[PDB]
Formats: sequence, C-alpha cells, structure tokens
Amino acid sequence: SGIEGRPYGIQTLWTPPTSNPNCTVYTESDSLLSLCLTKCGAHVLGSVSLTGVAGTMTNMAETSLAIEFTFDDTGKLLHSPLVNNTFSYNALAFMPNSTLYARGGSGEPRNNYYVQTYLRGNVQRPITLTVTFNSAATGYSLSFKWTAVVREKFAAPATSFCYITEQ
Amino acid sequence: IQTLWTPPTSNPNCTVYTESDSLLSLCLTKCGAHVLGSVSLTGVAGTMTNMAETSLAIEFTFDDTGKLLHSPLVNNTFSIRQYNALAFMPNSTLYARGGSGEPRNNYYVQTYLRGNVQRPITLTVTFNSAATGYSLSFKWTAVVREKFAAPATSFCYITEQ
Amino acid sequence: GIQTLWTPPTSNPNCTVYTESDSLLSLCLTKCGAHVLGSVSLTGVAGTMTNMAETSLAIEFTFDDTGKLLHSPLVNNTFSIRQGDSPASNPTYNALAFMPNSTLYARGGSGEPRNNYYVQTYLRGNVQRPITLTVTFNSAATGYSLSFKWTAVVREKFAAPATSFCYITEQ
Ligand SMILES: CO[C@]1(C(=O)O)C[C@H](O)[C@@H](NC(C)=O)[C@H]([C@H](O)[C@H](O)CO)O1
Ligand SMILES: CO[C@]1(C(=O)O)C[C@H](O)[C@@H](NC(C)=O)[C@H]([C@H](O)[C@H](O)CO)O1
Ligand SMILES: N[C@@H](CCC(=O)O)C(=O)O
Repeated sequence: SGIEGRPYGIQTLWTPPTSNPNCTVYTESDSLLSLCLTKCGAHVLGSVSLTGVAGTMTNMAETSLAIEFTFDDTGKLLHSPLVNNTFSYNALAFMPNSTLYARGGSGEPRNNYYVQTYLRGNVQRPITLTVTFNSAATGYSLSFKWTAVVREKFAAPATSFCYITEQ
Repeated sequence: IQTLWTPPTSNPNCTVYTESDSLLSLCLTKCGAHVLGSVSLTGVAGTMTNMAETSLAIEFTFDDTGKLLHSPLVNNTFSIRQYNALAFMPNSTLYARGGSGEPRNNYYVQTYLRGNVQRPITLTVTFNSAATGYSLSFKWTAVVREKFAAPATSFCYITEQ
Repeated sequence: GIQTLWTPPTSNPNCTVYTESDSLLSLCLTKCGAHVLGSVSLTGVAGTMTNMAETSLAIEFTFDDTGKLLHSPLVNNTFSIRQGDSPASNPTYNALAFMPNSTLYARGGSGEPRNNYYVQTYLRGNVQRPITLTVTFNSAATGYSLSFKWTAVVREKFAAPATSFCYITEQ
C-alpha cells in the first residue's frame, strides 16, 4: 500500500520507508517520497522529503514542483503522486482542521506553513517548501510545493511541519 | 489530557490593539517531556490591517501552578481540549525565569508576512521571560502601512514536569 | 510510559566540545508514533567555546545496532530515559523505537540529502548572525547516529538557541 496506517488505534499514517522510487512527479517512479504523519493530541506532526531519481527530476525544467494528497470529506484518500495509489481508525483524526484551515483557502496565510531548506543539501541553493492545508475546495488536502533550480537535479532534504486536526 | 489550545475558529478571538482585531491559533500538545506548539496570527481589523509599528508581540503568562494569568485572547478560551498544568509549562531549569535575553530561552522561526515571498519575517518564541511563574512570548517582525498576518508555524520546548 | 530520552535540564555545564565541561547541551528526544520529535541547544561556557577558533562546531551521538549509546560529548554520557516515567526500577524500553530509520536514512549516508535536516537560527539569538544547524541521521557506517553541526563565528562566543527537528524511527 502507498499510504499505510500503523497502531499506537491508528497513530501513524506514512509512506513505508523504501530504498527505491515510490513516487511519480513527471514520469512513473521518478522520485522517492517520504511522508509521515503522526498524531499527538490535536496535532499531526508531519515529516516530508523528496529525492529525484530519474528523468526531469534530475534535470528540472521549472522553478517549482508541487504535489498533493487529496482526501474526501470522510478522510479517505482520493489521490496522491504515489506509484501505489492505495491505503490500508478515525481518518478525520489526521485531516487538517477545516474551521481553522478553510477549504479552498490556499490564499489564506494561516493555511500555509513555510520551511526553509537547501536543494540537495547544498547551502548555495536555498529553497522554500510551502505546505498548504485544505487547498481542495471539498474534502481535505495536504499540498507540498518546493522551489527548484532549472537544469539541476531536484532533491529536498528532511523537513517537518505541524497542523491542527479536524478530530 | 494532551492538548491545551484556543479552539479552532474562523472569526476573531484575539485583541492585539483593539477588541477582536485578530484571529490567533495557539495549540500545545504534550509528547513526553516535550510540548509541540503551533501558532499563527491573522489581522482582521484596525491597526492589524494597516500596521503602525514594525513588530508585534503577544504573551501568555501563567502562575507557579501553571494557571493562566494573562493572554491577548478576547475571551477566556485557552483551555483543555474537550490534569497537571506543570506538564505543559516550559522547564524553569533549562529556561531560567527572567530569561528573555538568554539564547536557550529563545526559539526562532522564519516565515513570510501574509505568505508573501517578498516579505520574509522572523518569529521569536521566548520561554519564561516572566520573572515569576511561567510564560510563552511571541514576537513577529512586521511592515508599517501593511496588513499583518503570520502563517502557520510551530515550535517545541521541554516541559517542567 | 517511557516516551523520552534526554540529557536532564541543568544550569551547569554538562558537555565537552573542546575542553571538559566547556558547554551546556540540551538534547531531548520524544517518541510520537513513527516519529521522534527532537530538541537541541548548545551554550558555550568556558574556553574556546567563548572565543571560537573555527567556523563550525560538530558533536555526535553514536549508538550500536541495538540502540545503546556508544559515544556522546556529554560528561559521563548522561543521556538516558527521563526519571519518573516509570514506577519500576530499571525500566526497560525499545531503544530502536528512538533510532533514525535505517531504510530511509541509510548508514554512511551523510552525503544523501534525505539524511539531513536543516535548521536556521541565530548565533546567541543575534538576528544579525544567522547560522545553520545541520542535523544528520545515520552518518555513522555502523549502528545509528545523530550528528549536529552548527556554523559559528570566529573570535566570538558560541551559543545556539532552542531548535527542534523530527525524524522517522527504526521501530
Ligand atoms: C550582547 O548582544 C547579544 C549577543 O550576544 O549577540 C544580542 C542578542 O540579541 C542577545 N540574544 C538574545 C536572545 O537576546 C544576546 C544575549 O542577551 C546574550 O548573549 C546573553 O548572554 O546578546
Ligand atoms: C554535487 O554536490 C552536491 C550537490 O548536489 O549540490 C553538494 C551538496 O552539499 C551535497 N549534499 C549533501 C547533503 O552532502 C550533494 C549530495 O552529496 C549529492 O547531490 C548526492 O547525490 O552534492
Ligand atoms: N539574567 C536573567 C535571569 C537568568 C537568565 O535569564 O538566565 C534576568 O536578569 O532576569
């Protein structure tokens, strides 16, 4: 399964650790994504990183890259960039709170969490990760947008973020 | 009890300059000896939408039992989500009282004013600046004659108990 | 009940970077599901830590393949479970539940971007002196490790403010 849930009853939702690409940004299996969401009271503590492995991911054409995990209003996964687009518990306990992070609110500052990091861990390549909560007009979502450098390989190091949950 | 928060809301709940001029989110969740905290602050009325100063500070102060004494919230809404208060207070050995100036009492966050990439700002979260009891202080950079809004951010500190 | 590995909060130097007890380190790791939430800060107290000779400073905690601590910069290696989190004498715990995942953060992988977590902060909290903390997972070729490297300013005191980071665990 692409996203899997693990007990403390479910306390972790993650992409299982892998040594191989598990994600499709531009072409199939072109990248290795880690995404892990763990519940701590009203918070989800999230970690994310994304390593380019093949194709355009190793020779970027654009100055940013975005992916999104979208869920319906019950918290069921609808879509993700994962090669294994599947899921295998109260899902709303992991969804971003829709009162605080209003649906369709990507333009609202409080729906966005900004992280400074460095492309490929190179300090001469500062980039910014924007994590957005509930950009989707219905249901729930988590969006990740990183800046990038054209004609260079993409890799975003380990990062983390936190949001308040729906339940 | 794992969470202390101001409950999620979409209407103003906070008073920085005038009553109910802003929407504050502050949530503290306990994970062992840590509190994981999140905060954001959105201006909605008055000077918060047309700033007069280039920084904005708010503070939550608590007594030596962990009871809230003062905050900028319009109503007494900082509460247990629907208990030992000291398990949520910043550790007073590591973060000495009256320690606003001590580096280890301060936690820095980089963000962007109104999420605008031309407006990088710093948030300084300070533990136990108060001379007695406990405190959490937040100070953000701002730009005069512009609206203030600080995006979602987070921080982490070690607890007293 | 055991959720925390730490060096205890103290007001006295507890750490040796260049000379014995020259610094005050805080390091605390708390488990939340498949994550560790970590906090760290480092304050120079004496000697070269108050008058730096180099432009970066690094310390490392190494562990064996069971998660047992092998080396650290702490005087007497005072890094263990938080007292009072269990009523049992000599409480047991799964140390691998605190170790950085070795599939995601491969051993000897310090050159791999996903093994590194970058934090911006300010030297001595002076906002004119931005510095970068690099936390590296499993740099060591064997066992597990957490490495911390801060940039520094020569001929000045070193102190890094409160910071935090997060990684996925082995178990
Ligand atoms: C003397 O100038 C400074 C410094 O060292 O650069 C300015 C800096 O903003 C300040 N840090 C904070 C968090 O206030 C620091 C501490 O007060 C001092 O290091 C404590 O000993 O003093
Ligand atoms: C070629 O130089 C660089 C790069 O890519 O810019 C420098 C950068 O500091 C380094 N990152 C780290 C964490 O060391 C990176 C990786 O080692 C390499 O990309 C992995 O394949 O190599
Ligand atoms: N120096 C502080 C107290 C000790 C500290 O902050 O470390 C004060 O003058 O209140």
